[PDB]
Amino acid sequence: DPSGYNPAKNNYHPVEDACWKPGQKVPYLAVARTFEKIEEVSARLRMVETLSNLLRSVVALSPPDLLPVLYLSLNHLGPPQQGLELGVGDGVLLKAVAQATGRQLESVRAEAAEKGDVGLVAENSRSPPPPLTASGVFSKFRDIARLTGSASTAKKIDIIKGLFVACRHSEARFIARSLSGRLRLGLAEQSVLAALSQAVSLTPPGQEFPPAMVDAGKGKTAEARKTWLEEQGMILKQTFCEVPDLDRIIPVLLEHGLERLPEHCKLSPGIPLKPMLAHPTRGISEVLKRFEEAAFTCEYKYDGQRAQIHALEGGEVKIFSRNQEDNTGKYPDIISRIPKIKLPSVTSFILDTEAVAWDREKKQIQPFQVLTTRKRKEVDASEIQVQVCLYAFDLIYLNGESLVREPLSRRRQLLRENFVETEGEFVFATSLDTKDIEQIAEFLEQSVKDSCEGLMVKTLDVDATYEIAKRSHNWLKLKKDDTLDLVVIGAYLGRGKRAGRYGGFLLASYDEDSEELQAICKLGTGFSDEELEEHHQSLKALVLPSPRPYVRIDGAVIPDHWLDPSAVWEVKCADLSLSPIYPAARGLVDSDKGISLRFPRFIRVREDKQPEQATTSAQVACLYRKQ
DNA sequence: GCTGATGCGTG
DNA sequence: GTCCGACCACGCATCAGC
Ligand SMILES: *P(=O)(O)OC[C@H]1O[C@@H](n2cnc3c(N)ncnc32)[C@H](O)[C@@H]1O
Repeated sequence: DPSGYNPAKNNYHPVEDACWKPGQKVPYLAVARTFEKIEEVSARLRMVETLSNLLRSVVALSPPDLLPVLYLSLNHLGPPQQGLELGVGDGVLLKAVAQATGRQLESVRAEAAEKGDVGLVAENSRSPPPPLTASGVFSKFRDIARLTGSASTAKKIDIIKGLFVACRHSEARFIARSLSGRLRLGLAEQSVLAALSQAVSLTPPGQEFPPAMVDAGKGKTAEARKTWLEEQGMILKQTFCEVPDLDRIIPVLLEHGLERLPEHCKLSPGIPLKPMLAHPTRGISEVLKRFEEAAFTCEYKYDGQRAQIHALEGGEVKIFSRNQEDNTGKYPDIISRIPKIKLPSVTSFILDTEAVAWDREKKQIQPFQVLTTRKRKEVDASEIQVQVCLYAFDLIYLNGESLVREPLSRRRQLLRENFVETEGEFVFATSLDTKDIEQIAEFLEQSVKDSCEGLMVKTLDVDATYEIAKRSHNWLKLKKDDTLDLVVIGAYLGRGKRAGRYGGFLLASYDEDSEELQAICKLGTGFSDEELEEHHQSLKALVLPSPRPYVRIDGAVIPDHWLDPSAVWEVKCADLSLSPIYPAARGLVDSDKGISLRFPRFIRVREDKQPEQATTSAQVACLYRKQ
């Protein structure tokens, strides 16, 4: 009976405590019940142990189902480079829920909005189908993803409808949450990998049934078992960091075990790697304190796309994003300039660059906003209007050899010798090797004058290995980063923990000339759970049927609930930006723009102030001009 | 072909 | 103070209904 499956129990037996038989398909109810127990407890150690217990049972009884269970737990359809997209959100899902239940769409939409979760609407509104299996549900997910073109939505909903029909207990709750993209399991790539290494360590794969070894850490002490499990997890995470492909890792892991996995999987071009990231710093003094005496280089903080350029032995080139998505079609201009950025001796590499929009007429750098207007579909180079300049700063791979273990001085050296620069097309990142504080400060202000967001600071020899998929403390960011009183003119219904309350708010400034409230930004950060739920009734009493005549929101998202302009909030923001969406001070700085708040954050309520005493739109334009 | 609703990516 | 999972804003992209 899969409805009683308790993978959170102590002394879990991968065979006797499982809700299915050997050689039999893993039921999806076992996965859903694993999701329930993971969410009921808060200790992330117990959430990993509960997921491992399911994986141990999968490994022991139904090994071919390990890959679908992992992807279902990660809410992914496959390898990130494959580019498989469901094309399903809340809109298609509620249409399927209303169609399966025979209810109207607005009644289902009203319920989904009030309860805040679409999975609760599908579960409660339940409307003889065989029991769902893990690989069966996963195959239906990939089937929904393959449907494209005209009249594909109805075909997607039909697959979803048949799923909701076969759903029992909490299966519909987690299928709807997964299809909406918000599974909210509490575990992701780090925790799912942790549970997998624990599973194959406790219940080794490749055994004859019945498995003679079910708890390999039985006689170990608590510390010894913890130490042995921590190092086994480091083997899997180190191998997966270099080969982030579950389609490749899992088959070899099941056949040769975890300890022999590094001998079969090696870093090579063609498989995208999660790039190295940096930690923010609050100033140059913190940089030198954290770096102690380690020599560092100062690099420009570029405002573009992190592009991983893979050149395969033979001549094939692929461009990958930071999220391991293939962008080779988005950049045909970069593909055509590959032969003129390297020496003839270069036959294979993995480049770590920054794709920055380039004004070829002015020989200047354009902001990231101009880069986002680039077509992302299959473009041809002749129609590219926003050219890009490549800014390389690291070399992961060169001519069959990996350089992740070499220091940055060795990697930067091999990058400057084997690659040739072309102005406005491919150049090395503007760097400066120095220890003088005054020289770093001038380099930083220079960086801003060249339309960059600051400085990247990286160690050169001490702790200077390329750390894949890691936000390192050996890379530091020297970035450039106002209090305003805005009127709450609308509310947005919340999800997740804010399901039954408000999750966002539409703020507005006061325009003195037209005597109108102009929307300026959206706000949902800076709130404690207490001051949100304890004050949600105060804003709920301000709900208006229709917006006031003096409220102007223009192209901003229409709020779910219009609120009577009466609440004035003190809001802090990193900086101000020109927005083609918000109408606040539209014609006071630019002719057809307006000013919004970048990363706003709630501070306090200003009950002493009234909407007409809020920060004026002229005051907003003055703050932007002072930037 | 147009429009509005809808989905997706990444810094 | 560090790690981790979840979220997002604004751009392009996709599609239902006409
Ligand atoms: P900011 O907090 O906006 O983050 C900047 C991101 O861009 C990457 N990046 C820009 N420029 C470089 C260089 N020269 N070297 C390495 N990384 C760079 C950062 O890693 C951040 O992801």
